Amino acid sequence: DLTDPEVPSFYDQVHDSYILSVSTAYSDFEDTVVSTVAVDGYFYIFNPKDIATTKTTVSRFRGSNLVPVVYCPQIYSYIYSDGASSLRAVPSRAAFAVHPLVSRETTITAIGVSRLHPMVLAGSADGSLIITNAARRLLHGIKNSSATQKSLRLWKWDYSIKDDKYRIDSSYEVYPLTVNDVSKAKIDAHGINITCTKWNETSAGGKCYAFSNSAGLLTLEYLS
DNA sequence: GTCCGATCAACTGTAGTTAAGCTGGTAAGAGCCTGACCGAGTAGTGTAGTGGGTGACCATACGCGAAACTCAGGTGCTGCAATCT
Repeated sequence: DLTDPEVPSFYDQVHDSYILSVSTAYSDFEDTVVSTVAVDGYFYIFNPKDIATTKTTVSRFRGSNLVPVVYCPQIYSYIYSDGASSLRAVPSRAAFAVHPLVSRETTITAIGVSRLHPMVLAGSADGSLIITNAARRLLHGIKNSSATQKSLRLWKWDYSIKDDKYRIDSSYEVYPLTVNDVSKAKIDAHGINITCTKWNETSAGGKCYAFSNSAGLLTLEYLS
């Protein structure tokens, strides 16, 4: 309680080890459920009214030391990296309904989403930044999912061990949804991994986004 | 250590005891070589035990391949509805 910070309202065990990310799935029609992932790999959704009577599991991942999880409030779905190399959506009231959104050759390290639109931004540690419409997956039929949903690479960082440049590539690439795909882990230059990515969420700024690599090359674009 | 000089016998003048080998027929020393009898010497042997290394058989390990099982791709009609007519 930010007004009474001396003692917590509750202190209950929910994971075996380090809890990496916690996220709130707010709604005008359902309880404020909370999701959590940890180095033990479990993804749990629960209601803070009573954890013990409500705790539910979405998945167990391989133990991974950075797992981005965010809430897409336009479609009431959590958006998460599987700790390896796929982006997936899970509705807060149907945990079994896991839909994979995109596959990448290197781990998804940062994810961003906004309160005004369903556009999800995901950055992989290969320096690739991808955009995809999560609502097109969530609000439509299962049958033609392998062809009706696609993604676009907005930018790619690259680096040369001998030339020492950072080499931002503006060229757009379309990646279709490989549903049955393998997890992958291609190692890449230390500075070119994407450390954060977020859209501005005001109406005036709503087409603007910001992203960063780990060397320091913060980058912003207005999508017009 | 040495000094005097008495004194058994050293080294000095002639008067009287010792072999060697002849005639032999002979038994006496000093002896030789084969043989036998036990003690000791040369030395490989007779049980008996400690250690080691060889051989067989196993299972444990990874790594590549083989088939298993799960979960979701893909085929094709037609119940039902909508575009063109």
